[PDB]
Amino acid sequence: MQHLEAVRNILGDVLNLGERKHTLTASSVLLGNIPELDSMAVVNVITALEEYFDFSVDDDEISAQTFETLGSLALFVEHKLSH
Repeated sequence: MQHLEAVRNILGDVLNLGERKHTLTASSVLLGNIPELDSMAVVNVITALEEYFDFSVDDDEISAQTFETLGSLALFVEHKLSH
């Protein structure tokens, strides 16, 4: 993936992993693996994705299953800007 880097950078800022964002890969988990990935915190990272990639993820494709792994976010945003 391309965008996995900028996604983990975003979550490493918002959820404040700092360096821990940079030791996890695409096939690595976010929801459950990150202790900071919580209720208003998922809202916050979605908003941040919209900002940096200058797009909007559709409501009917944003799920808990979207934040399962870094590769999931990377794939979704790479489908958006391509389609």
